[PDB]
Amino acid sequence: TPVTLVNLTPHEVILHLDGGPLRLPGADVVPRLLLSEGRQETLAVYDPERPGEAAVAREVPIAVGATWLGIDPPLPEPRPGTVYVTSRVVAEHFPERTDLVWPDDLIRDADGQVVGARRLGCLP
Amino acid sequence: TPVTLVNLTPHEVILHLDGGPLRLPGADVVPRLLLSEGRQETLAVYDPERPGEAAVAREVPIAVGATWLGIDPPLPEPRPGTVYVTSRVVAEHFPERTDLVWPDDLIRDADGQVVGARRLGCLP
Repeated sequence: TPVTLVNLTPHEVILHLDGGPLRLPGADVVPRLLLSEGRQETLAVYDPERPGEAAVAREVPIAVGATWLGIDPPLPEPRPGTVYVTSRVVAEHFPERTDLVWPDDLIRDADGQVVGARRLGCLP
Repeated sequence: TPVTLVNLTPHEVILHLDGGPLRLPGADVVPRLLLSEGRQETLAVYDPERPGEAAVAREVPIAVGATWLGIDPPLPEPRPGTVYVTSRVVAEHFPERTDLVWPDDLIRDADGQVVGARRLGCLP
């Protein structure tokens, strides 16, 4: 009746729990999110050092509507009694999957590094 | 006809552009996203060091459906000829606002620090 957590992130997940820490090793892969280059446009922007002067304004690339296509190593298929630890953004893109969670309520150290998650998160 | 960019992030934005770099100073504030604690539940999880043994499984807090309420310093009102630089997540939560952009196509240094954005992004 308990589940096996499977870490699909490249980083060790440390869960800070009442019973003491629980470590999920990172996965031996480099996940790539498969984005699509949106419509490439331009935006004229004042130089902050020359706020009034349109003459020296810059033309700034603006990518309208960068879209998601999937993930480069695909998600494993569901397996009874398995829960997959991924990112929130990956979970948000597969709302139909109730077996996806992400680390949440993070603990950072003095150098700003995550050293623990106090809980998991999931969609409604 | 050019726009003033206003940085609503706490960090300097460096735009890496064909005409040379463009720096937007960070804003003098600490933005807080106003989340709501979702429904707090529990999930029994095997100890990875004891994969078969339900006896020593852990009960892991799982927050179901953490929801957005807004932002702690509210967004400025729209102003003709002003474009606001925020995060993608903030932009995604205000789809009706066409004056919100985020830094995109980031350049990292050897220590992994963002040292430039090659473009801006915005919603459809």
